Amino acid sequence: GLEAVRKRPGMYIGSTSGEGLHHLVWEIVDNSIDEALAGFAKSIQVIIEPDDSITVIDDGRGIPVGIQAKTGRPAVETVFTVLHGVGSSVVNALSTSLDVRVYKDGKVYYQEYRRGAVVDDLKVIEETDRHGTTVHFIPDPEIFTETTVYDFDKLATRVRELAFLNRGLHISIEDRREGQEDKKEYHYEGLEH
Ligand SMILES: CCc1[nH]c2nc(Oc3cncnc3)nc(N3C[C@@H]4[C@@H](N)[C@@H]4C3)c2c1Cl
Repeated sequence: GLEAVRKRPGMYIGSTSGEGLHHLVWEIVDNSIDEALAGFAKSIQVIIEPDDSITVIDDGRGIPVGIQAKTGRPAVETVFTVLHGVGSSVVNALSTSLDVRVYKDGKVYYQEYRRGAVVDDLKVIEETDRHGTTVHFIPDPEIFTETTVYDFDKLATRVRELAFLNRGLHISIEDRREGQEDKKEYHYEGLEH
């Protein structure tokens, strides 16, 4: 299973250098983009947290949380724990920690993983009026031995390209790191222009 990803990350993310570090972001963001393509997500936020961890927030439908017949597990758990827009489990495997919050049907469903391994069963932690998925992950320095430090400009450049290629999408990139806080928001207009 996912243990293979931790032992041979080069086969799954191409490189364990800074390039691989940044690749993790796109492996999550691509799923939010897919949900925008499906017609449900309108806005995506990418956040570099103060500790070089990453948060991706969308306002789509939220990852399905119902038990699947084949696995006996919630769909969202399988997304992050089973090797397969199929890279979520790879990001999980290569992170010290990943937490997912699914905002759906007035409830917040929460699960966390540590180096790919489930901490506890999916749980409702809050009520909510919004919908969407929030994924937060801390890249594992055991994997990313060269660097775990994010390049804001590199991320922003691709975020801008993604906004353009997905005309109509609102997508932002934010840096919350000490002494360099910044935010750039992108939105290319559709027929309303
Ligand atoms: C914040 C990141 C995000 N947003 C996401 N938003 C959705 O939205 C839906 C909701 N309902 C059905 N399909 C996708 N799905 C997701 N997944 C379902 C399955 C894709 N192949 C994996 C990840 C995700 C993911 Cl991962």
